[PDB]
Amino acid sequence: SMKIDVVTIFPEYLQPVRQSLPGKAIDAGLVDVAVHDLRRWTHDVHKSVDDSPYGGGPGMVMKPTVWGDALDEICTSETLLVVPTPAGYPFTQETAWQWSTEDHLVIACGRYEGIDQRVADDAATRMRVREVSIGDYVLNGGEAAALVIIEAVLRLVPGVLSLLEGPSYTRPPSWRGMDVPPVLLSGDHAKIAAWRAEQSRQRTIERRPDLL
Amino acid sequence: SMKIDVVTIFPEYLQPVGLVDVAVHDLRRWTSVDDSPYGGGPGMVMKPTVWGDALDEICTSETLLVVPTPAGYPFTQETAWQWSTEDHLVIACGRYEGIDQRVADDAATRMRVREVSIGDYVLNGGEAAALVIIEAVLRLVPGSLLEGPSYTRPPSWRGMDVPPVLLSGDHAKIAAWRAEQSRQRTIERRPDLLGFDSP
Ligand SMILES: Nc1cc(-c2ccc3ccn(Cc4ccccc4)c3c2)n[nH]1
Ligand SMILES: Nc1cc(-c2ccc3ccn(Cc4ccccc4)c3c2)n[nH]1
Repeated sequence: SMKIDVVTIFPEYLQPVRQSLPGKAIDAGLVDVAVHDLRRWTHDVHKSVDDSPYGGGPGMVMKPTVWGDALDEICTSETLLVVPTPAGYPFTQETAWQWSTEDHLVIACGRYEGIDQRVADDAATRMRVREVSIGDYVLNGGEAAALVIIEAVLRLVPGVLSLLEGPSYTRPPSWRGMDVPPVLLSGDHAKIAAWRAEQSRQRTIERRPDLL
Repeated sequence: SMKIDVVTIFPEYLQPVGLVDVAVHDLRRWTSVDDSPYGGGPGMVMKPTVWGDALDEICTSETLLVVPTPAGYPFTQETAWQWSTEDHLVIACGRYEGIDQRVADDAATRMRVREVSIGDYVLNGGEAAALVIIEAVLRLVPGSLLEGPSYTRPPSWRGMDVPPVLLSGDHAKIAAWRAEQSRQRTIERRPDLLGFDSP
């Protein structure tokens, strides 16, 4: 049973998430994903969510007063507050496993140059906060990261949704001049397992030497 | 100018997307897309036949074929820069337990192919990875260390003050403080970026 609240100035970005959820899991109360427009918590007629960076520099910074009100409303002391950021700790499968048993995730999606640091710092005085990066590339905001996190976590929640894996094959046995490796059709399952293990080792050496 | 084609059995997932055109194609237009794995194992594999026909129609020899997969080479910022000057990206999104390896092998006889991972976690398919790749690449289209903390008004909030140096207007002191913050953050969160052991 997990509640996920996502806060964003682009609520439509998260439409695929609510789409990918099977009715049975929602009906069984296993998962609830809610998306909130950050501008609900703006103070002014111009619905401002950003402002110039102290110390100067390019880009804009999201306002702490707006974010503070939104998180005040949405979070509780039991919330795990997830803040995507290119400067975050790495989000890995181990993280996804850990978060998969949480009762309440709140994902705060930044835009522009990010969120005033006091927002996370204030939140961390009364709840668990996790600033996380999903990889070593730069996005325009947290929304695509939220999609990735939500998918990786929820597929580990029952019934809701190391070396590298080697190549996989299915029918037909021959296609465009390329045969499925004969060992796979051999019925020697010890040999198949060893062949797969060796494929995995080779692929890891070639693609991800860092894992070795 | 860049053209991106995305191929998927879930075209609706790609909807979160003049110098660039992006098109989404339903793989099923070229047909059941999956079958049991040769050699055994859980799950299903996407059949090469349907993929071959789709890519035949969509790709040229100039195409960079991008295939998200947990077993891929890492997609990094360097990759994003490299791909930002390409004329034509085609992103083949798999589902189930992935795509028959022969699809990428066949394609590689005609075009450049890149199997890539966007990070060390497992998705249910290639669609979310396509969204990530598209965003990271397109923000670089013509037309290190971790980022430190940023602040904006008010200078005091809930009794939390903006670091006084940022209000001082001294560029050199500000540049120095931000460098220190970034180095401190990199050591703590990403020690690997500075050549140290991971936690
Ligand atoms: N792994 C990962 C995470 C992000 C991410 C997350 C949230 C935000 C909010 C704004 N931006 C844009 C930005 C560009 C440069 C410097 C700071 C912020 C974000 C990027 N990118 N890559
Ligand atoms: N970095 C990254 C990439 C992917 C990814 C990409 C395409 C597919 C197609 C099916 N799956 C699910 C799958 C689970 C296990 C083994 C193989 C495939 C995919 C995952 N996840 N994480």
